[PDB]
Amino acid sequence: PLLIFSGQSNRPLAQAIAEALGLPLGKSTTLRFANDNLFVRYEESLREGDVFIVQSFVPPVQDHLMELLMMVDAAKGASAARVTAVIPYFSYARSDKKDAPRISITARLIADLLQTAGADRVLTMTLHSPQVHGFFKIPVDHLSAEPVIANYFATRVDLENAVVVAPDAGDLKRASALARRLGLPLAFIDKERVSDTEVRVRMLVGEVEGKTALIVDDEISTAGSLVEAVEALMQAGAKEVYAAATHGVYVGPALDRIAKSPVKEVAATDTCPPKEGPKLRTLTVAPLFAEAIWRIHRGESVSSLFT
Amino acid sequence: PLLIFSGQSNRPLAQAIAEALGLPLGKSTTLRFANDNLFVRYEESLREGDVFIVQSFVPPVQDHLMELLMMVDAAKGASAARVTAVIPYFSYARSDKKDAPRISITARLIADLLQTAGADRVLTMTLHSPQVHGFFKIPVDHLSAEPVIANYFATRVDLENAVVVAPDAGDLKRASALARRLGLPLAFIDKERVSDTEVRVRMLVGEVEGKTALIVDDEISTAGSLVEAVEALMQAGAKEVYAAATHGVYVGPALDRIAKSPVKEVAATDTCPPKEGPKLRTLTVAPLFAEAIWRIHRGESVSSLFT
Amino acid sequence: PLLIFSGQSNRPLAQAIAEALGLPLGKSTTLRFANDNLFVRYEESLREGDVFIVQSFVPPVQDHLMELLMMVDAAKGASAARVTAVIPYFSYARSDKKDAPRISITARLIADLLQTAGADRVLTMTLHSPQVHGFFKIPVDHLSAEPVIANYFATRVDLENAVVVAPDAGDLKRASALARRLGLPLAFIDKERVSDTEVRVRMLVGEVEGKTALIVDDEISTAGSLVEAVEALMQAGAKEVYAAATHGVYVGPALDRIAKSPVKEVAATDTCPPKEGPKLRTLTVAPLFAEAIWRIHRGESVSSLFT
Amino acid sequence: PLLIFSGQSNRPLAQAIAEALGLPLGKSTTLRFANDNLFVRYEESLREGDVFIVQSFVPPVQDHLMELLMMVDAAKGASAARVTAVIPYFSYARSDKKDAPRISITARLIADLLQTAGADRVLTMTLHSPQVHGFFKIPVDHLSAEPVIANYFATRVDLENAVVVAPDAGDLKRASALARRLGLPLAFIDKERVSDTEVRVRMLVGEVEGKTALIVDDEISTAGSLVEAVEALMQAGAKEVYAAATHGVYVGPALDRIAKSPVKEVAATDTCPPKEGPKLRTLTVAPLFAEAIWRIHRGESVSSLFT
Amino acid sequence: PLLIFSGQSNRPLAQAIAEALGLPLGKSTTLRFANDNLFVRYEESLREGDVFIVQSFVPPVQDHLMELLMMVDAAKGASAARVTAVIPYFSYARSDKKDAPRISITARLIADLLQTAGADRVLTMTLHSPQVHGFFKIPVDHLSAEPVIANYFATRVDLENAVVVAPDAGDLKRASALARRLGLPLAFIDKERVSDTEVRVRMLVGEVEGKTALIVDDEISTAGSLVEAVEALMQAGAKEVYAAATHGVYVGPALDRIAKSPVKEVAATDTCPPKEGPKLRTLTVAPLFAEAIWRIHRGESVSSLFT
Amino acid sequence: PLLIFSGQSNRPLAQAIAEALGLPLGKSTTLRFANDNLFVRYEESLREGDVFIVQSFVPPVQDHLMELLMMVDAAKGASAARVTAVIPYFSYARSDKKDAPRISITARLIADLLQTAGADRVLTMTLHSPQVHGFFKIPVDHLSAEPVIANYFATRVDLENAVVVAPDAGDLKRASALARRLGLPLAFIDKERVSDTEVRVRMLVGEVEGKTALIVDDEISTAGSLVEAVEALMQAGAKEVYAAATHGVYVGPALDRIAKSPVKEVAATDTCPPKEGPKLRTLTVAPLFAEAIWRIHRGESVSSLFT
Ligand SMILES: Nc1ncnc2c1ncn2[C@@H]1O[C@H](COP(=O)(O)OP(=O)(O)O)[C@@H](O)[C@H]1O
Ligand SMILES: Nc1ncnc2c1ncn2[C@@H]1O[C@H](COP(=O)(O)OP(=O)(O)O)[C@@H](O)[C@H]1O
Ligand SMILES: Nc1ncnc2c1ncn2[C@@H]1O[C@H](COP(=O)(O)OP(=O)(O)O)[C@@H](O)[C@H]1O
Ligand SMILES: Nc1ncnc2c1ncn2[C@@H]1O[C@H](COP(=O)(O)OP(=O)(O)O)[C@@H](O)[C@H]1O
Ligand SMILES: Nc1ncnc2c1ncn2[C@@H]1O[C@H](COP(=O)(O)OP(=O)(O)O)[C@@H](O)[C@H]1O
Ligand SMILES: Nc1ncnc2c1ncn2[C@@H]1O[C@H](COP(=O)(O)OP(=O)(O)O)[C@@H](O)[C@H]1O
Repeated sequence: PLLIFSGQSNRPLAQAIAEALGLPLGKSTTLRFANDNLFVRYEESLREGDVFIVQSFVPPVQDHLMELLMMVDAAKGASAARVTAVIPYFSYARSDKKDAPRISITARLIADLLQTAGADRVLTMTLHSPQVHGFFKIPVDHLSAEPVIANYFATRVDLENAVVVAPDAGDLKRASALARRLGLPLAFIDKERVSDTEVRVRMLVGEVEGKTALIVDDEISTAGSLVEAVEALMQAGAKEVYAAATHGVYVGPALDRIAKSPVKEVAATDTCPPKEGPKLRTLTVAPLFAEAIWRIHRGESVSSLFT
Repeated sequence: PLLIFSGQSNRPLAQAIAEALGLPLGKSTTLRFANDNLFVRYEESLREGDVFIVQSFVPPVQDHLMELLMMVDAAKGASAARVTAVIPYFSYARSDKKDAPRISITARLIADLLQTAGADRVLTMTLHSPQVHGFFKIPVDHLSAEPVIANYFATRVDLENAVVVAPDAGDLKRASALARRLGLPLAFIDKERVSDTEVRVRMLVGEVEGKTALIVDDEISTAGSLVEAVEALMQAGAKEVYAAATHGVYVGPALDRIAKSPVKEVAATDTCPPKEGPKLRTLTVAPLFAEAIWRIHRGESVSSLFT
Repeated sequence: PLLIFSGQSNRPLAQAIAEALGLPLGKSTTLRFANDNLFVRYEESLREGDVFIVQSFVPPVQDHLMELLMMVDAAKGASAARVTAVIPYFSYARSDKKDAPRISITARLIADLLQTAGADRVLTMTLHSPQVHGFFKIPVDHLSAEPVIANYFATRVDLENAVVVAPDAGDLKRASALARRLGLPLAFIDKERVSDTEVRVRMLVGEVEGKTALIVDDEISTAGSLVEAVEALMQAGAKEVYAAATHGVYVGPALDRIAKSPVKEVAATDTCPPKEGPKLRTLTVAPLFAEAIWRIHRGESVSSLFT
Repeated sequence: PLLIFSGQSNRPLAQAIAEALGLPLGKSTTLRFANDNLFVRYEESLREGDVFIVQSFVPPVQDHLMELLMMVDAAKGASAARVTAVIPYFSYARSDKKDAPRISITARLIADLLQTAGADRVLTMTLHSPQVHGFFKIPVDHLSAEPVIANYFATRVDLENAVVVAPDAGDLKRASALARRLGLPLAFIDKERVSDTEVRVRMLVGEVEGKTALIVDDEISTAGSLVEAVEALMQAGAKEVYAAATHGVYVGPALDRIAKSPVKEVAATDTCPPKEGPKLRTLTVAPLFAEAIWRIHRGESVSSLFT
Repeated sequence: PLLIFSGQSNRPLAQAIAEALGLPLGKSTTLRFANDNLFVRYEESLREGDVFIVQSFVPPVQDHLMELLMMVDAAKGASAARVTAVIPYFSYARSDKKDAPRISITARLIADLLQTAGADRVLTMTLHSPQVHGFFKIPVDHLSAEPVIANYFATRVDLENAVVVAPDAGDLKRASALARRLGLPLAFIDKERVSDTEVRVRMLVGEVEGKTALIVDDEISTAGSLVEAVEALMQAGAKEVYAAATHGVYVGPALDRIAKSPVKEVAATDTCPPKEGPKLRTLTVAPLFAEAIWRIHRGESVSSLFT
Repeated sequence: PLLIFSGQSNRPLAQAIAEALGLPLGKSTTLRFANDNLFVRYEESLREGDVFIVQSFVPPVQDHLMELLMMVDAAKGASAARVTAVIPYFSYARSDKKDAPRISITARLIADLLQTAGADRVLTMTLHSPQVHGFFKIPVDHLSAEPVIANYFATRVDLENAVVVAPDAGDLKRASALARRLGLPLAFIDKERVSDTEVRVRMLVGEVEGKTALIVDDEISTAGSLVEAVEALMQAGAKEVYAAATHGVYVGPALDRIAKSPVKEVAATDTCPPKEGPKLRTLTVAPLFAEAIWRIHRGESVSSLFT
């Protein structure tokens, strides 16, 4: 008995997911009382159901976290047989280090909050670091967006005379995996930035001058990393720059910084509800999440989607 | 080893609690990133400390809840010997029953969340129902508002042949304790629904005509319950109506509904930050919380400040 | 896979539950050694079964509690797929507040004990307060007595221009539901203390003189609360008084106090075994429990038997 | 802050324990309501206390179990720093095997019940099997009665021409340890009993005929094992028999079977409240429990009492 | 979906179990990096599978323990519906008491390690003591080797003038049962362990006279107990000595000591990989484990194997 | 009472830690029976002690892991007030992701095993990745080896024309910090692991030109990364290469490959017992661990070591 519900974060994705399998979104309501307190209710019976609750960590984030936790709790209190937290974008995966003393490793905290709310498993996509998987004791199915991102580049850009680029050192793994998949060279643009030598503006590594540059990242939030990588690419010689990421968070001055940038096109998935933009394009992962949910429900191989 | 910290919900209350036992507020910063994700940090060492974190559940409540959860988690991660969640107002205390099918008993969920975050105890004032205590496995010290509410009526009303009233059966327990510490007789109301229709066709009990009314309630949110009773009292007789509660929540139409109603004065503690109104007196409970905290730190009887 | 078992507390109720869904009572024996230690044993395999264990908290309650705990533990040790504690009467539901310092909130303790013993869910009828639900992490299905109590008043009283009364504010919720399903108006009492002095100087509300009284309460233990209201009703007017409750506990001076009081008839379910009296009618709820159990086993809406 | 409390099982022992250290029994009350439900309350503050609660598993056993669990729970709810279950006799240590299918390993169940009630440790004496220690995750200090039993035999009996006897095979370890300590031979009397051969009455092993026999066991409940070992000893030649055990449970027909037996004297500790008997003698372990409690409180070596 | 896998400890047993169920042995890899760290990987999906993992605690024991824990952990992380640790020989069942202060009750520790790795059940054979069952909260199915040992003795030995011999008190239960099974008389040794390799016979009990002695024990490790028991039986007049044990561990000097001893034949099961010796025989428990697994998967009675 | 103990992995380090605190090394025994099972025993009382147990994960790794778990378990069973697992080298920190499907995130598993054995804290040095911290719920104090490595380089090398080199992206944070500490420039390798023994350099980034290259890494295991990095630096024109790592594991072909390489000197700490080589140097971390332990015991700031 397969049931899908949505919070308020990304109902279009959740609707599209359910639709992909020929299922409706299950009926649930969440209210906000005058004192700003949340309330959650399922209209129909969840009893003995295999239930999947879709929520992304987009603004307002803390209302969405709590709605997810409450919906998970209520589903177990309503006698669901199994409850899966479907979290297309887990923003707190960025809070995965104790990089300053006396902070919260918030990703781990949220993993434990989810577990005590009653979640039996998680379904997610492109965690900020792969180690976040280890913050959960419950099973996590961690989906890749490489297939849709690779398809976007192979179909939209022109890969004759092209290179995939890593601006950060932490980007190298994902950019290398795309380069092998697309049959393209890899290049790097200096991460320091050379705070001593003659050439103060970014130093280059690999052939870029004539070529069309391809940037892959996990997410775009303020677009600050994106915009500075593109400017460095252009002054280093490059003809044009295309960008892709899994999570188009697009927050603060992101849209305007992208518009002002000479980047040609920026592709993101619909893990986060997409925003209006002439240069913004969205690659849907609703059929991918849907096929994962179906296989989780039926005990079919999820990893064979990516192998 | 006694350290005290505040979230963003009621820093004045915590500053007063701190000054009332001769200690400074501990340095802690809580940020928001552009993506609306919280970040918490303690500036000083808390190692082997007996730490108390003050947060009331005021708007925006989900950010305050999450910040509390993070601060408790970060304090245990920073090797605090003990951490107490000082929650002056626990708003989700009202979500204590499963009165609709397939909802979250959210007060219980939050107790569990606090515990997995790492809280060793709770210090709180005037919970909506006495059964909420049993939602916590950890010890909760449950401060009473009766002393400071009685010493307001005594110190600046002074009405012989007065009467004291409850808006709710449930707060009858509170109005059968004030009432009769002052030495007056009784009255009360009991109906639904605050989340439905207008305001509100009621049922009253007691002798009020040649008598002057005092109201005792746990909290005032929308002030509908307040205005209902004031209208019902000051129409079948009744010279004048005064009002008292522990939690001055004051949201939605409340501040305006107080001015429009013939109620003389409304009394609230500073569990929630004070909101400015014409006839709106607020009673500091910072000395009471500071005394409870001093006793908790030293292992002295906290029960002794009730009797 | 549907198996049903009883302790020693109310084998008749469980026999009727079993016969009402066409299944035999499962064979289980519980012994006492000379040293007063319990011993529990299942005679048949329960392996991968959906097992339901019926025990009410009747005298001697501690032996019945322990036998329930042992039977749940032994059922999980025997590899039951699922075990439900069918608790028709949960007496410790009354220990739900910390109204005295340094006591046990015993309802919570017992929920925790049941869970560590291995109970996956609880099936119960008419808990003393609705907050007890929140003492369980596991799902509790909370059966209502209103249908069978209404269908007693309708089927064998038949009083036009009658009135319906509550002994307790708290059971006002129950008397604001019966009341008005029948179509009569209201009345209620509210005071302390059953564990103190005689019986009992009270405070009543409503119009009773030219009207005939019905009483609705959660339970009747010593029947003091019953006799108090019957005396208070049948003295300021009132033709005749009838009585109804879910739990026919009937201990101490109760059976005698019923005969001595001018109350016409007392109605109770068979959650506790029936005690023989002159005007003492008992309403079988075995068909209702059997229907709830059938629904739990098959995953059908248990909420649907409330509406 | 060292505090000792007692349940109803063995207040004289608990009083003597506290007295041994120059401390009073702390003030606690336990009531039984008319419905047979328990209630527990501490009169004084336990806050930040190192609290020890003394209870033996003697009839009525299930009331005593529950009283212990409730007292442990209430002590943690009253903010004790540490709570130790002092269980001088743990009768359910006999329920330590799954020797028939589909039973409770009740000793393990009770260990988990104790832990969820809130016990931080256990202090006990002569567990029925040493493996019961492993049923607890919390620390258990397991005291020996060999010093007091050895002292009894060395001072009361006359060890010239004496032998210590094992009737059961399971007795051999404890009887051997006493034999080495007293400088006596060991003997055995057949455990089968030879269900085939010529001599149907018990077969002998080791020299018994002229000698005075000494029986040691963990406990005496019905005295059935004791009485049959003594009769076998007399018909096998023995002059006289003395018996000792840790736990004088003395239940059912124990007292009369001992009186009818030619056993000269039967010694037991006061872990269980002793019963009246001319041939019964009690060896006090109150000073031993007291010195253990003192050392647990102070972090001094408990095992050096026995080394 | 029934799925069987193997660690490195006893692949031939796992293979024989799989083949008796009509199934392939699931594909698992275990690697050791140059730093001596282990790595496990399931080659194909085990999602929603009923997973059985076979591992005996034979040398190298800690590698085998860790591999089992990792395989259980990886099975749960890969979304197994259920995982059973099939442990034919649980060697640490000998670490079942605190018989010196400040040691680990290692059997209990391992039970808890297994549980936190994610094991839902255990299937094992001939635990050293019957209390070890109680160290596990998760269900354990405990198989007897008595039927195959009895089938073997009926095959190989003349049973006209035979007697079954327990080499110590701890084994008396198992030997007794074999006696009652085969309709033979019973005898036993009181054993005193002085070291890991050296033991001593305190006394022999029962009619040996001139019989064919059948020794049965749980395990043979160094064979010190076996060969001392053989010597004791022979110069007590026995005709000949046959030996059987469940666990043929055969370490240290065992093989040499079996060769020197006049014992005619030593049979053990293949819970542990066998070792070559002229007098050594091995009985396979693959069919019994296969049948138990078949029944556990289908929810049929496992006790029915031994009754 | 501060108490230090050692497993078998690195007794010289534990001894040096103890001696720097002015304390004896606590008496522990670890035995291996003939069946390869471990046994631990503390010789003297550690009751109410602040217990620190030193164990590195060096070969034989699984024996050392199990010994640590047993020692932690035995410490708790022997009534330690607190136990800290001091793990100078946590080798399984490399098992921190699911980079193939159906593996164990072994670092997380071990974190949970440690917690269930009863560890209250961890003290460790230079974890392979900064996310491993989040695998532990219990507090972990994570010591940097950077101060001693910097003190060493300032001692042994000419720093006028030097550059610090990270041999992979995962180590860039640590190398960067050393650069900023010593006021030197920074360079790094993009590494591609092909097997446990074999790796490849994809690209070198930064100004080497004709400098004295200082490699710093977390660990040296097979030295494949070290020697590939050395070669890459040399035929990129570097003058000379010095290397330092925290963990000198030195397994497989490491010692031979260090001898062949033109690297001048390879320094590692003594987290792992050192191995003899002409170019090998070892820096002791006993004073730093001792100071951390001293501070943990006294509740003084541990971060203050590295700021
Ligand atoms: N959940 C979050 N959302 C946004 N920013 C965060 C979050 N958690 C941590 N940060 C910030 O991000 C930085 C940590 O990431 P950083 O180490 O710079 O990059 P990477 O995560 O790629 O290694 C810190 O400066 C911290 O303040
Ligand atoms: N945390 C909350 N804040 C505001 N309103 C709530 C909250 N939880 C529940 N409610 C609403 O208020 C109702 C509970 O109030 P009610 O039944 O009148 O009991 P009480 O008289 O104790 O307030 C619920 O039915 C729900 O609609
Ligand atoms: N399980 C129980 N059985 C009988 N009496 C109880 C139990 N628990 C508590 N009590 C007693 O009854 C009182 C609770 O009743 P009361 O305060 O009148 O609330 P209610 O009106 O909800 O019954 C407690 O103060 C206590 O003395
Ligand atoms: N808690 C208990 N009190 C009294 N008898 C018990 C208890 N638990 C189990 N028994 C009974 O005792 C017997 C188990 O003990 P047994 O194996 O005969 O002796 P031993 O415990 O010395 O090995 C069983 O027949 C069982 O019915
Ligand atoms: N896992 C183990 N493997 C081998 N020997 C062990 C193990 N655990 C404990 N021992 C040793 O065996 C002794 C217990 O043996 P013993 O009491 O003779 O067994 P039993 O009496 O149950 O036959 C312990 O004191 C210890 O020396
Ligand atoms: N505990 C371990 N010890 C040694 N090697 C390991 C361990 N765990 C995993 N590995 C191997 O190391 C690989 C990861 O290495 P790599 O990603 O190069 O490390 P990093 O990128 O963090 O420097 C894994 O894919 C696996 O082959």
